Amino acid sequence: KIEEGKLVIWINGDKGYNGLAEVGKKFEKDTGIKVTVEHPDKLEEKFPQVAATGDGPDIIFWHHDHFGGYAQSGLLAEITPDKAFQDKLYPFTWDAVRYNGKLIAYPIAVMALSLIYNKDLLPNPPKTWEEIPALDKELKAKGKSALMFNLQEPEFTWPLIAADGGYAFKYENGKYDIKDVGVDNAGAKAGLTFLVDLIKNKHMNADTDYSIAEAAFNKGETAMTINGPWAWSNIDTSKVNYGVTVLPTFKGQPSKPFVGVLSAGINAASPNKELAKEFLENYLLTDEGLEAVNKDKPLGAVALKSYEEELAKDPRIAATMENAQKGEIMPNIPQMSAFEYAVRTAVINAASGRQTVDEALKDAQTRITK
Repeated sequence: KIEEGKLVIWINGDKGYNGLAEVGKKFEKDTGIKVTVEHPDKLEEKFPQVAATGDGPDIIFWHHDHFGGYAQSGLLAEITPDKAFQDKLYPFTWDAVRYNGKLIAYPIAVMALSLIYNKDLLPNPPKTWEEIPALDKELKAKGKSALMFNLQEPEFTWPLIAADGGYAFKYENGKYDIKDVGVDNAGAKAGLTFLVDLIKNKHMNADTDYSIAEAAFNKGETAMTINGPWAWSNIDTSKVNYGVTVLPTFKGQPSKPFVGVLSAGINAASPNKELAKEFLENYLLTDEGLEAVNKDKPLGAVALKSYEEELAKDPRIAATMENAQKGEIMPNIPQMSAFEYAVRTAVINAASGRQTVDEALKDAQTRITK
């Protein structure tokens, strides 16, 4: 069993744990309650094992894409933030922490791909995908390419595919319809066709992966790339004069990247559910709380409006949130793994020529709906 009278928190060591501990001292100072933070290896794997025997931490911090499986095994307690507290965070973040209609976690930070460009090569990045082909011809006359990004993982191409209508699973009334998949509709085919055309016209090469794109970009060979916050440090050291901005639109509609939400859940077996709620709502999810974490280590875009507005003075963090607000929340249901294999394959086959956009997406849809 979990000891009553105190709080034990688990969070990955790459996050600001000393910060959370700092909020913990504040909490103890205030209430006299002890708060201890631990960061075990493979904690996201350990949690379901120890929580299943009625043990583990009171609170667990991790990307929401793992909370669906946790809730599915009843490993998380239903949280009870009232309407006023909920209105303190961007509305879209709450959709990432709902399990079959029930809120099962507090969103903390938001992640999503943005458009990264070389300010020297491109003082004014393109507002649309449509204008990239001609921009590439212009730049190639100077021995540079317009854009390069990972074409081997679905996360990087989906923003364009979803712009005109593609989606993973229909989400309405707080829930997903596992039977409504939009992988082979006109919107998706339009986006993939445009991606394929770029390749066909030699603006991009179907073989470009993550390593190749970063190399080209950090080396000043290509004017733009698509990647998340986790890639910035590597660019900082390349000394490239880079900027981060909203993704290009397609057919007048915003690209829609998948959004990841760092969340804090309460162990279903925790006898300290009330202390956890007090800690999370009134200590961590405040400007002072988040300020303590961020300082120890960067949080990036946060879900708390008031503090997000402060961090947003950094155009890169503001861009992450803009792209996230226009993005598609990453579904946490089990079928999402089928979508990721099916779509990775379709994109690679359409890109290589092994399949037409029509056939590749037709087979993916069928695969995901089975």
